[PDB]
This record gives sequence, structure tokens and C-alpha cells, in this order.
Amino acid sequence: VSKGEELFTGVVPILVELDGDVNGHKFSVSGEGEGDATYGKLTLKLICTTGKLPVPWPTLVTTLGYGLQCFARYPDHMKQHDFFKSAMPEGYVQERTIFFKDDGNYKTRAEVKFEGDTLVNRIELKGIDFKEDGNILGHKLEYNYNSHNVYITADKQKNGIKANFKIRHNIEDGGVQLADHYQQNTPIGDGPVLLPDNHYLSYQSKLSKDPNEKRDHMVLLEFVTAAGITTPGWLSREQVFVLISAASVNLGSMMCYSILGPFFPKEAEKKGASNTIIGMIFGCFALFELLASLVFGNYLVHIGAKFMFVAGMFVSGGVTILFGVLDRVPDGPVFIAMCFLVRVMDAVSFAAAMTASSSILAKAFPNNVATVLGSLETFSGLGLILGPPVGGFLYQSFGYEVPFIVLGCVVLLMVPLNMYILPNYESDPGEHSFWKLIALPKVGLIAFVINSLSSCFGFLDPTLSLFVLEKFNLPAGYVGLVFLGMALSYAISSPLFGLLSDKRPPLRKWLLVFGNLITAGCYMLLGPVPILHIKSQLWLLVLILVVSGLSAGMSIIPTFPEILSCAHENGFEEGLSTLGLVSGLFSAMWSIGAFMGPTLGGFLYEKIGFEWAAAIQGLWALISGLAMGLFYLLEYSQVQLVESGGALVQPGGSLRLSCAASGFPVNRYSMRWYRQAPGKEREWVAGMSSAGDRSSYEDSVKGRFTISRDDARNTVYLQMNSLKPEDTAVYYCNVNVGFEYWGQGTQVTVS
Repeated sequence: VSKGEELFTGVVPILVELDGDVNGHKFSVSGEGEGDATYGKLTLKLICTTGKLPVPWPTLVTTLGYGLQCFARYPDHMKQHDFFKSAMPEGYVQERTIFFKDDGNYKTRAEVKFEGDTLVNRIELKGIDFKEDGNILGHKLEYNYNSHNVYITADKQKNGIKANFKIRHNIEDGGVQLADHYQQNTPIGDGPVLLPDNHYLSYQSKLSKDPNEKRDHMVLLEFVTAAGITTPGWLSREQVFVLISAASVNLGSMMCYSILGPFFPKEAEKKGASNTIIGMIFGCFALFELLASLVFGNYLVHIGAKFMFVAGMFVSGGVTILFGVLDRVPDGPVFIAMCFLVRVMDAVSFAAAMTASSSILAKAFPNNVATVLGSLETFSGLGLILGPPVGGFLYQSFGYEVPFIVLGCVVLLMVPLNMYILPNYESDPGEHSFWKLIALPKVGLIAFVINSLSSCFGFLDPTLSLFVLEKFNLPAGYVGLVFLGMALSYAISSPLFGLLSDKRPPLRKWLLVFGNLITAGCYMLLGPVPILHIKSQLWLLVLILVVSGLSAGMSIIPTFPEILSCAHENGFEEGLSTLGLVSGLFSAMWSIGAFMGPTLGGFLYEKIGFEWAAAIQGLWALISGLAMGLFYLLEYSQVQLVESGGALVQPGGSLRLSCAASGFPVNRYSMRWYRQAPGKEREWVAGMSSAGDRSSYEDSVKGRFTISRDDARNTVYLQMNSLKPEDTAVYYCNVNVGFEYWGQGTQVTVS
């Protein structure tokens, strides 16, 4: 707890200083930058104020980035344990002892102060016993940097923390240099101390050069995350306290939403609404809810979530009683400006509810994004299946009014109780264009899929009732429950294909494609041409509609994590505004499907029969699903490694291991081979340089291991002879192209 803790968020500009005396050589570096504690980024452009550096660049990165640890993104249960963020406006000091393996040493002292709004960093270091012909001063350090963990514990003897981290520097010969870092961090002031437990920090550092800076310089795009303590497995009551509200929002509305649909032919000719007017009801219900959801997703930050959400059903609590009785008055010169007062504010009532609710749902659970959406969907399905059987008494009470007062009282009494739930105040507006968000080709291709999936349901819903009268002849109340089977299958597909979509991320894309593919199948048997000579059996049509609902429910849910990852990976922000604009995107792309689908399908039904009228929508969805493979199966350039060749070993012998690559070429890159022993930490074994003329070997396997590379298939082989009983371990392959990427690794058991 501190006065500057709440002001620490947002951008905070940084001033960075450095003077240093390494091996009798004096130099100085100064620079500027900024970052965030909520985003976690840290961009620092450093320029040498002296000239040619007597040290390699990454050897200074560990004392210029890890010296600036005020910007640390901590998780929820770790927010108490912020010692670097404990007190900024006084300043703190950091003493680091840096050792190298069998080489010289660094000692540095760090003073950081906070004046006004900006942060000043002052570093001084002394470097002793370094050689010109060694690994360091020969400029043998490759201009890349890896990902390392920082292990922090606290001590109350000097009210501070002590930390350790070992850094692997890459070598142009191929090997690594181990930098031991011991940290003693204390605060200057006598203020309150926020003592951490045992925890660790994770880093992801970039290292690039801008050509427009003429002198010696570097650019850091460090990303720092935190972890360390296992969270309790129980669900917190504060997070239930919003999930109950979201469940009530999705549950109470759908009864009124489902009963207002077929209610309208009780008055459609009382109002004098001709087919042009009936058509413009659907036209307004499409386009006005497009515009409303779009402007809401644009201006969620400016309006704010509270009056967005708790009044989001107050207008729905108005439209549940707006149809109180409309057989009373002879709307004559009333109905000139009432046709957009019948169902348009119903549309913005349920567009304003779901756009906000999806955003506040997805904010609370980043680790379970698809699970809780599927949970609300299966709660919706359980509400929909048991929807109208409770009406067998109530609207026989005193007339035709009853479904719009008694349930209207429930909505009007449940609407003001949603005010306790939202504590959310404010975020930042989105800087990138929402048109630029759409103009990304990935959303530009999933848009057509989600419009097709909406068009399927929109065409099918007023079609089975007019179809099954002819060759099946079921009564009106029977027309419902087939459809209920579909809902049952959406329920079966609501969490089961959602929770799995949280487990394995890269499996979702093909899964989405698979959904679309089987969606094509589920209409080709729906209305078949009798060239296929299938008989209209009830059981086969029921089964193909159940697997239709299963496919639709399996394909609807992983749309939202896919577009979240699409917005995340392509350089947009990481916050509530991006989540809200993605939710409005989903709202608009769902709402346009009520206009693309039912119009042309209802036109072509009476024209060509519900065989080819179903077949045109089926082929439309089939082309919609087939379009996804052009962007997935042609640009599947995610970098990954495949390791194999490990099995049981007869002791004192010869075998081989291999690892192949995908996502990058090996024309200008090096590669490493690591080993994890049981119970002991990792250790560099082999290294193939970018040139490949030479290689680097561990001394314990020197003269025993042969590394080889085949450039055509991007395959790398490691062979040996006379294996040892200590060589029961798991081997990893490491590559460094804009991240430190590792493979899964495989086992060698010398038994």
C-alpha cells in the first residue's frame, strides 16, 4: 500500500544513466524510454555517449533492463508482494555481484529515484580481470538474447530481498556463457516494506538496432511477467458474484425474447402493417442493431460499463411492458412514428445487454475465456428447453395480458439489483482503427463463416414448420420439440467443445474448420434431391438435425478466443477496450446474419422447393468453410520443433537422435542441443553455428558426439558411441529466432 501505487499505471517515462569502468576502461550510456505495469512492456532505446563499446551489448542488457525492475506485471494473488513497486517517490538501491564461468567479474550499484512523473536510473559498475583473447573481448557474443527466470526471496534482516539468476549468452562459436547474478535489493527510505515470498519473474527480451541512430546503440522491447505461488483451486466469491449476474442476464431475458417472436401475428393486421412494413421491420432489426452494436463497441470506454449494463435491461424491462395491451387504442396518427417504436428498442435492449456482458465476462476470466461463455450458453440451453411449460396456468388467469405483466414485473424487479456487481471504473481508448481491425484478413475470413452460421439458423427457424406439414403432418406443439432436440445437442456442445478449446490452443483452428465442414453435411441430408433416393424417415431427419445442432454448437464457441488471439498477436492493445470492440464485432457479425439468410432463403423456398432451397444455403456454408483452408493451410508458419529417436539403450553403445523444424529457414541461423538430467538443471551439450563449418561441444562429450545438419528438410541429427550410465536424461533442441523456442524433447535411458 502506497500513495503512488494507483498512479503507477499507464505510461511512465524513464530516464536511464550509466557510467562504467570495466578492466580499466571507462564509458557511459544514457537513454530514455517508457513502458507499463498493466501491459508489462518496457521499450528502451539506449545510445552510447562515448563511442565504441569495450564490451559486447547483451552483457550490458542484464544490468540495464534487470536493473530497471520497477515495471513488473504481477498476478492477482501476487499483487500484495510488490517490493519493487512498494515505494517509488523515495528511491531504492540494488547491489549486484556478477560472476562469469572461469573469467572476470562485475560489481554494480544502482540508485533509482522518482521525481514528478518520471523515473531516474543511475548505474555504476566495476569490471575486473578480463582477457582480450577470450570469449568476451573478441566480440564473440551474438546479438540475440534469451528468456531467463529471476528467483527472488526476501530477508527481514536488512528489510530487503535477495535474488539469483543465471543467464545463458549465445556465442558465435555456438556455445553459451553462464553469467551468475546475485542480487541484494534494499530501499533507501524508512517507509513500509512489502516483503515477498519465494517467487520468480519471467523475461522475454528483444534486441534490435535502428539504422537511423548513427552511433552505437540498442533497442530493448523487454516483456516481463511474474509468477511463483500456486493459486488456491477454489473459485472466489467475488468471481461468482459476477457470474451469477451474467447467468441471470442470459436467463431472464430469453423467455420474453422467445415469446415476443410468434406474438406479432396476433396484431400484425390490426396495426395495418403491410408486407413492405413487415419487411422494413426486419430491415430495421438488422441495420439499426448493426449500427447500435457498432457504436456501442466503439464507445464502451466513453460511456462506461455500469450505465451500459444495469440500464441495458431497463430498456428491456420497458419493452417487456411496452406490449402491455396494444389492442386498446386506434393508432392512427400514432402509428406514423410508432413502426420504429414497436421492436427497434427491443433490438437495442438486447444488443446493449450482450455486448457489455460478454466484455465483463471475458475480463474476469482470462485463463477460462471459452469455458464460461460455454457455461452461460448451456445455462441458456437449459433455460430454453424448460422454457414455456410453466405457462399452463398463468395466462389463463385473467386474460391475454398476463405474459407481459407478471414476467414483466420479474424483469423490472431484477433489473435494479444488478447494481452491486460491477466495480469497474475506466480503461484507455483504442488507438488503432476499428476499420484496421476489420481489414486484417483473419477476421476478414472468419466474418463470412460467422455470417454463414447465423444464416443457417435464421433460414431454418421459420422453415421446418411450413415443411413438415406436407409429408410428416405433425401438430404445432410438436413443431417445437424437434427443435428442442437441437437445443439439447447445443447444450451437449456448449461446454464440451469449449473447455477442450481452452486446453489445446493450436487445435482450435482446424476445429473451427471441421465444424464448418460438417455443417455442410448437416444440410445436405436435410433437404435432399430424390436423385439420392432416400425416403423421408422421421428418425434419420431427427438424427441429422441433432448432429446439425451438435456441429453448430461445436463451431459457435471457439470463434471468440480465435478473434481475441487475432487481435492480440497482430499488435493491438491488451485491455478492456480491445475486448469490448471484439465483443461488438461479434455482435454485429451475428446481427447481420438475420439479414443475409432468411430473405433469400424465404424467397427461394416457394420458388424451387426445400431441396434446392436447402442446397443453396448448404453450398454457401460449404464454400464458407472451404475458404478457411486458404489462409490456414497456406500460412501455417508458426515456429515449432519435432524431436524423436530416443528409446531404450544397451549400455556402452551407439544410437542417434533427431529433431526437425518448421516455421523458419536454417540459412542464417544457429542451433543448440540441451540436456535435462533427473533432478538437476539444464546443461548445454552441443551447438551448430550459423556458418556450420565449426561446432561447439561440451568437454564431457568432446570427441564423443557428432552433430550434423541437413539444410533441405531442416533436420538436425546428433549421434554418439559408447554411451555412459549417467546419460539417462531428456534431450531438447533450442533455436533462437525472435524468441527462444524449444522443442518437446525425448528420452535416453541407459539401463
